[PDB]
Amino acid sequence: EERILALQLCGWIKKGTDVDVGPFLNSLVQEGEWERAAAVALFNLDIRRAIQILNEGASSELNLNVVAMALSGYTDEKNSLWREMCSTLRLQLN
Amino acid sequence: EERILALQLCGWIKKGTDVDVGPFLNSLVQEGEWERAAAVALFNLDIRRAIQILNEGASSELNLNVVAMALSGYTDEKNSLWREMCSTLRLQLN
Repeated sequence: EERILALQLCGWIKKGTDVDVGPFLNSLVQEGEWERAAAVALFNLDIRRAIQILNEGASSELNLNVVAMALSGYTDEKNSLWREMCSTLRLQLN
Repeated sequence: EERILALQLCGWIKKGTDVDVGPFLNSLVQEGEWERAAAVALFNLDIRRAIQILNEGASSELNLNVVAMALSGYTDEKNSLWREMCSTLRLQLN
């Protein structure tokens, strides 16, 4: 319950017994914060929603498409090539 | 013997029997063709060199960083998440 209250104070979920950040993601999409919406959707364990949001953002305003396509290469292997490369060059993203 | 001659006529390899495309890659990086070098390096079955070329290219003159991250997640699983979206989103690249 304390974590839910903290989330509500952070604004990720509306007050009450909400169990999703769907309204928050929609509000972020409407506002125009594509990257923040994608990050929030990924923090809620949804790669598909993050990719969809990034594709929608790339439709408006090009790099978001390749960002979402890069995000789709998530692998659980510790020695995976994607893990190493994304860890190394993540700092170069604007 | 015919295939190696054909690559020479395409310029991919230097004059001789040297089974490598490394000298060709260096000229392309010098010539400034950075996206072509990544493709030529990849076609010789070298992701890491393709990532290195894109990373080196993105460092000078920043979308190539993400392309390197996107290329680093090559998964050969038939129903993988990467192949599901990268195949669809590849058509939206400049």
